[PDB]
Amino acid sequence: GATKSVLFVCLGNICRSPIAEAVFRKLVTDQNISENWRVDSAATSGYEIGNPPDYRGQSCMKRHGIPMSHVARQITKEDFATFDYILCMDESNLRDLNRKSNQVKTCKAKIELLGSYDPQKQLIIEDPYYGNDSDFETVYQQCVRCCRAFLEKAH
Ligand SMILES: Cc1ccccc1-c1nc2c(N)ncn(Cc3c(Cl)cccc3Cl)c-2n1
Repeated sequence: GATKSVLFVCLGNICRSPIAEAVFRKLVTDQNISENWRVDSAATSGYEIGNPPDYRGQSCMKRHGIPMSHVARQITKEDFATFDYILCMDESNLRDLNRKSNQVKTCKAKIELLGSYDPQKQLIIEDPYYGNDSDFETVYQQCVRCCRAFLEKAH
């Protein structure tokens, strides 16, 4: 049974958080500790529910040899009760998660910016919805650095 859990969150769960989830899953799978972890991603919004990751994100993960398979889903009340960590991308995500967390029965989760783990101090993982392939590459690299640091030692 899993003993550790992380939910990556962004606005739509189509660009940033599916990438963070996929990067993190590859780390724990390659280290044969995936059975210890629950890894997932979700949206603050219901707008994209059911949709796969953005093809720019799919292309970026294919180039880097990272498996990614996801259907967008909106965060639920249950998620605040069950996850150890909710790691989000930007200041608006953090405000939205903190507001929802204050209105549910149980908040087990520590809610933090994923970028707070970056040794290169690029705090915000910026929404690449209107962005180019370079902007997706920047997001991927932020996720690589932050996910490695989080797996090494959680705040
Ligand atoms: C369109 C937009 C303007 C300012 C800041 C963010 C976005 C913005 N980023 C988005 C992203 N990464 N993925 C999907 N969408 C579609 C969407 C819309 Cl149009 C409206 C409410 C929620 C969502 Cl999810 C995004 N919209």
